[PDB]
Amino acid sequence: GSTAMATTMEQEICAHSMTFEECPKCSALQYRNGFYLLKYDEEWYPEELLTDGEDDVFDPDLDMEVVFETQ
Ligand SMILES: [Zn+2]
Repeated sequence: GSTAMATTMEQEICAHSMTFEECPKCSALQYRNGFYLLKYDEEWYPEELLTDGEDDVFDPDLDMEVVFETQ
């Protein structure tokens, strides 16, 4: 958090000691669109959200920290 930044961008790294676009909730914002279909992959209907019980637990199928090309 504000280590050696000042140039312009100050979100290149989320407060999670890592890239912002490399986080979940970060990608949950809907910054992806490989297939511009409002989605990419999934197989788990909406429900018990991320502790938000908002009703939407989109299964991160074919889209993880490795399952993004393999299986
Ligand atoms: Zn983040």
